[PDB]
Amino acid sequence: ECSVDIQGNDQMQFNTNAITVDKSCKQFTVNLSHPGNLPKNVMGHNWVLSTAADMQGVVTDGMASGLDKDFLKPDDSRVIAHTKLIGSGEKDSVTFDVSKLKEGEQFMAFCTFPGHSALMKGTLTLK
Ligand SMILES: [Cu+2]
Repeated sequence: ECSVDIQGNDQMQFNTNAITVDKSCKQFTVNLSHPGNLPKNVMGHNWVLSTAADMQGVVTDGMASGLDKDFLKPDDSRVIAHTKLIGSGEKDSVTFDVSKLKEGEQFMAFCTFPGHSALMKGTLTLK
């Protein structure tokens, strides 16, 4: 129980707004998929993890980075883990070390495609 399957869809939502990572896990894996019909340049989604304090800067700088950079500032030290940006019918996975998390803190998981984090934002918590 050290992975989660996340979908981002044409309605600009992930399937979850709260991810729990079992603290017995040494690594955690997010398997993102896009069950919609819309292409990456219209309704692209990524899955990006940061602290709550860093989310807004990652989102804003991501928009400024452009589609060709997956709407994610390259080499952003604030990004704990992230997938690539995907469109309809694609999938992407990322694994990260659970040592990057700590109990008692709600981390933020979000998409940086412009506008999406109005809905595509939620918490991740080690329990
Ligand atoms: Cu998105």
